Amino acid sequence: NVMKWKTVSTIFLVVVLYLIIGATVFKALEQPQEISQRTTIVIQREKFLRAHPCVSDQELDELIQQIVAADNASHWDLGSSFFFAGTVITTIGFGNISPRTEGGKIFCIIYALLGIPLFGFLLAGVGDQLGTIFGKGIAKVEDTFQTKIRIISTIIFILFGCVLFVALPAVIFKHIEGWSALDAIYFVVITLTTIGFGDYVAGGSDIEYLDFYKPVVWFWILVGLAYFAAVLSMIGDWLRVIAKKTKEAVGEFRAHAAEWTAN
Amino acid sequence: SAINVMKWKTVSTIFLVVVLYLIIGATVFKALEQPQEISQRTTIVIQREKFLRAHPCVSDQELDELIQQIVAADNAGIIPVSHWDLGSSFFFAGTVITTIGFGNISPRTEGGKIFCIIYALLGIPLFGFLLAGVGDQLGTIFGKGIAKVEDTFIKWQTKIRIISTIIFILFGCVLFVALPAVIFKHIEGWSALDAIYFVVITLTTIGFGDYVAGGSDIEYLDFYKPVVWFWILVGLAYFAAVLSMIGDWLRVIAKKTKEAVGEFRAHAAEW
Ligand SMILES: CS(=O)(=O)Nc1ccc(C(=O)NCc2ccc(Cl)cc2Cl)cc1
Ligand SMILES: CS(=O)(=O)Nc1ccc(C(=O)NCc2ccc(Cl)cc2Cl)cc1
Ligand SMILES: CCCCCCCCCCCC
Ligand SMILES: CCCCCCCCCCCC
Ligand SMILES: CCCCCCCCCCCC
Ligand SMILES: CCCCCCCCCCCC
Ligand SMILES: CCCCCC
Ligand SMILES: [K+]
Ligand SMILES: [K+]
Ligand SMILES: [K+]
Ligand SMILES: [K+]
Ligand SMILES: [K+]
Repeated sequence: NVMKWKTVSTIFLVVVLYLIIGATVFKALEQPQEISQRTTIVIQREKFLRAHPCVSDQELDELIQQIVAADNASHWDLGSSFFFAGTVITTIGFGNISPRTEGGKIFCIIYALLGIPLFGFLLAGVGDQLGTIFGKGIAKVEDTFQTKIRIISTIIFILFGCVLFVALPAVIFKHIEGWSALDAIYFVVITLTTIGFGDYVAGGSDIEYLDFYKPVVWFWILVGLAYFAAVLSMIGDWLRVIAKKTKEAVGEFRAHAAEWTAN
Repeated sequence: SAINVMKWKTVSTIFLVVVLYLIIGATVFKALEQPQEISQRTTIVIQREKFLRAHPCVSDQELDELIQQIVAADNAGIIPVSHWDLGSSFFFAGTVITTIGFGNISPRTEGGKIFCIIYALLGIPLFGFLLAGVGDQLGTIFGKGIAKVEDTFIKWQTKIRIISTIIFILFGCVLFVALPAVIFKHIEGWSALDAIYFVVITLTTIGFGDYVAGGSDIEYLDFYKPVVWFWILVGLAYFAAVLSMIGDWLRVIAKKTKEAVGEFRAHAAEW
């Protein structure tokens, strides 16, 4: 009985609408500075040619072409290739380093298809464990005072969760990495959400520390990822609630509009 | 709590397995990428010397000054067309909510960054429902098709399940990897390997960004990008399943080899 109707259609449109709203807000937020920068870089070239007429346009385009090539590629060392494998199985894939060989690519393909499932188990376990650790913290002392206390518990969850997994590591990145108060939190979310643009990596900037920072960051990821995995899932539940509430509020409006128009 | 010990024992064992898996991976990439790295790290210095010595003009020490300005301008990919125009920003939000995050173009304003955080915090869960719905919808289209082809093989229960999964992977690779990779090769002027490498890096949601179905503004036929969206939307759902299956196989191989080691340890070849 094919009553199994396509509910996806509604969601699809909401997503399409969500992208349109996004695209516009990003255009309005980034296209301005793109222009200012697009002009300041033109002012920098002309400054270069004149301040150093010793290099001509024809010798400048060669320079700029060779550096875009050098762009294509200290790396792949003892530990760099180790984090590369980290961004593969985690799917964060910052991309600051990526294979350039046909073999590295193929191996990355296989290394990922087998790596991501495996890491999922680890992350799954780490989650359940961290989910029980809070199972030793939340319900026990939160019962000191049906769905009314649940809201304080969840607030306690996200609040500390942001402190341990977002606040503190952001503060540490701010000092150690030399990032903005915002840039740090930006990195945390872009990373722990697995987005991983790669615009900010917690290990670029050739080298400053040793032996007490990258291990913490790594295990930060191992646990932070599990934390957002839970967080994102709640936001998914929240949205599911809001959807049905808005579904019933719509039938609410219609009932009155109809019950009114009948007059 | 009697189970809390055993679950912790499995997590710890899996973590250690993960550590070893990273170690074997890093070693294989290092051994296969660092050579070309050093080959290029020396030829780029050869070019600098050819540049510095041919005209070590007063700015010879101010050279790295320039290279810092263009590398910084590189992150914005300056062309010494807008990358935040109507459509490009639309593709950006797509790279955000799908967590592909190619990163080639990312926000630079505090406002852009703060909205991007909120946008992902809300967008990721949202897109998850769509991808689920797409998964289910595509799953029932294979259920309608798997019934026709499993009854032609029922001419003669626990063994036909393998024939079904094979045809899945087969049509899966065909529609979602083979065809699109081909189109990427022709249009994007990519190699046979780069296209598949792209498809895998993209649909596994890793998204290095070294390759992008529109990263270059080349000429882009008027329906190219829409078709690619649909590819992404159904390609991601496909790999979600394939990845989910590979996990099962791992767990099968995992717990089957676990007993094989106890098997081994017990006998030890009669000793
Ligand atoms: C710039 S470099 O690539 O050439 N050098 C390296 C730089 C950093 C790291 C590293 O371990 N960073 C911590 C980390 C670990 C795993 C994951 Cl997924 C994400 C992060 Cl941020 C390794 C090599
Ligand atoms: C380099 S550019 O940014 O300045 N120009 C653009 C380049 C490409 C695209 C585009 O549509 N690519 C297909 C696509 C679509 C959605 C998703 Cl999630 C991923 C992908 Cl690969 C748009 C603008
Ligand atoms: C040009 C053909 C490249 C083939 C690489 C695909 C390897 C897939 C192996 C899957 C093992 C899990
Ligand atoms: C900040 C805006 C939060 C609301 C996001 C849109 C959720 C609407 C769901 C409607 C489901 C039909
Ligand atoms: C920001 C995304 C949309 C904001 C809320 C509007 C959604 C209304 C959907 C109506 C479905 C009944
Ligand atoms: C194949 C990559 C390395 C994993 C193979 C062996 C892992 C540990 C052996 C089993 C331990 C019980
Ligand atoms: C063409 C090879 C595809 C492999 C997907 C499992
Ligand atoms: K994931
Ligand atoms: K991801
Ligand atoms: K990613
Ligand atoms: K990424
Ligand atoms: K990236």
